[PDB]
Amino acid sequence: MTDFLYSIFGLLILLGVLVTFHEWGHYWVAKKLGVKALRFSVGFGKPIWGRTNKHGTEFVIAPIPLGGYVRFVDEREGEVAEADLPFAFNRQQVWKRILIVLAGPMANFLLAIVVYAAVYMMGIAVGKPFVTNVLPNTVAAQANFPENSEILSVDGVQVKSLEDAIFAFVDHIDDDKTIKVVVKPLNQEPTTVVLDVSQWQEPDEGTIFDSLGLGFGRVNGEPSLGLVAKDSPAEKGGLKVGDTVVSVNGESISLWSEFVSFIENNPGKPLELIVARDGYQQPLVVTPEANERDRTIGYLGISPAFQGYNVINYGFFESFGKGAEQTWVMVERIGSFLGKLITAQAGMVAFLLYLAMISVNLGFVNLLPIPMLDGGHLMYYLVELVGIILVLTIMAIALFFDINRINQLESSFQ
Ligand SMILES: CNC(=O)[C@H](Cc1ccccc1)NC(=O)[C@H](CC(C)C)[C@H](CSc1cccs1)C(=O)NO
Ligand SMILES: [Zn+2]
Repeated sequence: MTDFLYSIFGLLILLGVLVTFHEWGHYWVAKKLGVKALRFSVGFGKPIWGRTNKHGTEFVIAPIPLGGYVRFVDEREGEVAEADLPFAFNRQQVWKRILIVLAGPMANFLLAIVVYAAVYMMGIAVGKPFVTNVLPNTVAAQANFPENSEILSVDGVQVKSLEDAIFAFVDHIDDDKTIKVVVKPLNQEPTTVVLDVSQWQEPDEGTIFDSLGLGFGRVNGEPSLGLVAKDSPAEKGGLKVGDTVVSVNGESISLWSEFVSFIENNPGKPLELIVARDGYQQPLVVTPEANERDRTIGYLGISPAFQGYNVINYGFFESFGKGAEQTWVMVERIGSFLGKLITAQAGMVAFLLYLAMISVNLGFVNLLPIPMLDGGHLMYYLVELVGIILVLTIMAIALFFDINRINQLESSFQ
């Protein structure tokens, strides 16, 4: 029953964070400009939390966080004496109101940045760039590319995912004559393969990998077990962690794929195998079980030894830049979605990605010209109507980059 409890708790956390940070961007742009706010309400329904600070702002929280507001001072909405008169929203300049109404929608964006900057720093799980099929009679076939191996790097440029591999390939195809690929076969030390890409020009229609002959797929390896679950057919059959299956039903195997082939295709029927346990060839008998999602598939309850995924660690400002990139990508995605009108992760990381995506979506939808919205006001001021610093900032950051590389050459031989 924790399903509903947990999903509702997560949804409330997400909505509360988003609305609170939108209204907090509003209130912060108000406070850092002299425009004193009046009320800071978050959510819909019956207020439960109401606090007044030093000035007089009334922070109010509500249980239904489908939208909030920050009310300021208007001569039609209220009236304050000369004590706080030049701090009213309508009395202020029309120039400050542009930054005031833009505080919220940008804030969401900023939030996404941070959130993305938080997930690229810690790490993220991606699929290994694993070649499983070498096409006959292609460029990778002339080089005798190792069928079944994990791509480590292309032209020295290290790759830790599939998109990295395709980018490193596309970038260096028509830039020089050949391409060196560092790749690791199974049970072997890493080795380099040279691809002659001089004669081949471009294929107007076709996968850029099939043009070279690189078929990708699942990661493979030895039939060694890394995990065995409790109350699993493997545990009852005597399979242990560290066992290497040598043969199944007389037929010797050499890959995890053959073992899963024997497992999935024979549910409920016992398989007599021989495994290499601690340098000892030992016979076992295990009976696969009918899978829960598909009784056609046989289920044994084992996980392979070899590592399947990769984790990408990023620094500080590199992660900030990647987060800005992903936020802009989300912006373009929701833009195309609106134009239509007219990946296994590791825990809460997926929830943070969903939070950032929904933040981008909210900052985009509330920045459109609609009746009562921030974008409505930004359009209201748009169709109603410095550089020294602009150059000095780029000058300063260029000097910083140069000095940082100077220190990098020394403080940071064959
Ligand atoms: C999910 N709710 C929304 O997206 C609505 C507008 C809307 C409703 C339905 C469908 C599409 C859009 N936006 C807001 O609530 C803004 C705050 C959000 C960004 C946290 C809010 C708009 S003002 C008011 C809305 C309701 C009473 S007062 C704002 O800008 N405060 O500074
Ligand atoms: Zn707003």
